[PDB]
Amino acid sequence: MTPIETVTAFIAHWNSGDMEAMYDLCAEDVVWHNIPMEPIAGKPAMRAAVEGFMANVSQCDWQVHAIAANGATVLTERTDGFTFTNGRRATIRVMGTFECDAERRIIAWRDYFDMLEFQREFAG
Ligand SMILES: CCCC(CCC)C(N)=O
Repeated sequence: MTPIETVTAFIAHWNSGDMEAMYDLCAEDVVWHNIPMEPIAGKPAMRAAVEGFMANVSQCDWQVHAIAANGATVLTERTDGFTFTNGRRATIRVMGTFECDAERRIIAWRDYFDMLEFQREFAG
């Protein structure tokens, strides 16, 4: 699987809610770093963080506007949409850098966005 195909599939798994397929595309030592926050180091810690972030989320609808790769690094421009438990929807504009390991799994995922845009929507 090429890096672009891997990241494309990763996003599709978020969108379908196939969380295990999502994790399976990641290295065991994946670092998930939402840039304004502390990095999350390793798949076990990623599972716990995802559980927290998804607690009040019923569905994801993440749209890739642009994607480009340079070797093992894949860059994205996205709008990440969510539907919350009560049916409210929100979107956050984000760019992400993904790095793939020697096994072509995601070993780093760094997302860049405005913390205020995030806090507005994930408050309450
Ligand atoms: C980009 C800001 C929010 C993050 C974390 C999941 C809630 C995302 N990937 O959309």
